[PDB]
Amino acid sequence: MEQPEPDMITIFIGTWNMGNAPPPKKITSWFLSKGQGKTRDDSADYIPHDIYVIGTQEDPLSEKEWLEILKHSLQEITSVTFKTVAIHTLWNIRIVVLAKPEHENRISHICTDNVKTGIANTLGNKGAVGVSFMFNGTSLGFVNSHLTSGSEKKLRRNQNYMNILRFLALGDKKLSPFNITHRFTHLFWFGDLNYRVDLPTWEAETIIQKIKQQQYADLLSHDQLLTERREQKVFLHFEEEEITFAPTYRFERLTRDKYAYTKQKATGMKYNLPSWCDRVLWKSYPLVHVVCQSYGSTSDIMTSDHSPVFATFEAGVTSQFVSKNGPGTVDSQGQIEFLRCYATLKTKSQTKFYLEFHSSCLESFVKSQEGENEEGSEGELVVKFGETLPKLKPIISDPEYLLDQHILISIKSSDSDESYGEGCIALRLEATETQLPIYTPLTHHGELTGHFQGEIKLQTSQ
Ligand SMILES: *Sc1ccc(N)c(F)c1
Repeated sequence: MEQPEPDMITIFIGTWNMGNAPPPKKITSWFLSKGQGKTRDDSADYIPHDIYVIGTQEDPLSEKEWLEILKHSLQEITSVTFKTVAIHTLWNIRIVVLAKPEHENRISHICTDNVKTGIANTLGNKGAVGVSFMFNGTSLGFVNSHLTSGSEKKLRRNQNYMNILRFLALGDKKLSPFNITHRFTHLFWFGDLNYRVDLPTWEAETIIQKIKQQQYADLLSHDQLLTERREQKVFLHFEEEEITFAPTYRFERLTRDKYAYTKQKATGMKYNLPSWCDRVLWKSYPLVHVVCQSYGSTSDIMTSDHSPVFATFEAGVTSQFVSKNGPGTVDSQGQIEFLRCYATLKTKSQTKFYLEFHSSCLESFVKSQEGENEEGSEGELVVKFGETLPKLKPIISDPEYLLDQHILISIKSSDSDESYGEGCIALRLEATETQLPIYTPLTHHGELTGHFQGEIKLQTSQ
């Protein structure tokens, strides 16, 4: 009488800077996506999410104490006893992943890690924790980061982002060229990112007036995370739902009636103008279903100087496919061919380059021959592969499997075997046995380094 495997799940993401205070008795509004912003319909209140991922910062509780509160809250909402998938804490930065008990045998390859940011006097409270796992055929990654504070420190925050994405060790270690921004079908990155509304401090009361009027446009046009993303300084290739809730920081505790912005000894004589510190972003592989269903803040949880933030997603997932052939052999019907491909790179290097193709649909990664370097009119390096690239032999040829897969590409120096660029191509093509255009930007350490384009031709068993 077996349950069919799901094609979609829903995922709850929560981020809350607890302000080193215990929570109040009831926090159910957080997990129900109730309060301000894009909120969840009351008719869904009893419907559990498949996975709940809870990020806290300045968390004063033990793991045991917080788990008890989280599992009690979900049991009260859903009448389901959730299973702990993972919990990881760095200082007062914590991530908890809970899942429905029906998913226990669908979840495997659980990994946890942390990154400590800063050096000397800036090393010791900021950084990130993360969790990854497989859910049937789908890889999922989660990062909770507490970045550097202070309106004046946006460039430090961006540097913290770069260190966390470089050094966090999650997902499949065989993906050696790839950082966390390429290792997962779906990556969620959330936390107290600490980006501020960059307006003069003498405009504090004007900001507060705008918030009372629910007029956020002239505030969001100064939000440092939106502006730094627009200028491609941080979070390149990530998505964020539109913000329609009031700034989540800095509140007087025990009410939400008051923003506490003025400089005090306790703030290091810094102003804390109302800001959207607390954020949820995501990055999914191309042409994978991911829809944000809610993004908002609670109104009734007042123990911290921050309000909790919620986001929920519908995320596509795939099954653990088994054929008569693969896993454990190739499906000789299937092939992936690349035509007229070239990489464009921002490097001043003149080493030869080769490609690596990595995918779960291959027995192991495939190394190309070196490309042919030409110079581009506007200075650039163009690496031509023509029709020279290997024919890739997937383990399964069934189009129901193969059109859902993705090929990661790294372009590496022949001289150093270091990756100069990483990207991803979807096999969710408009046609099979047809030459079709393909494209990915290339990044290294999460920054743009070039592009890969050409044509693909996919053979399936149909
Ligand atoms: S689970 C896991 C273990 C080790 C590394 N490097 C990972 F990325 C993940």
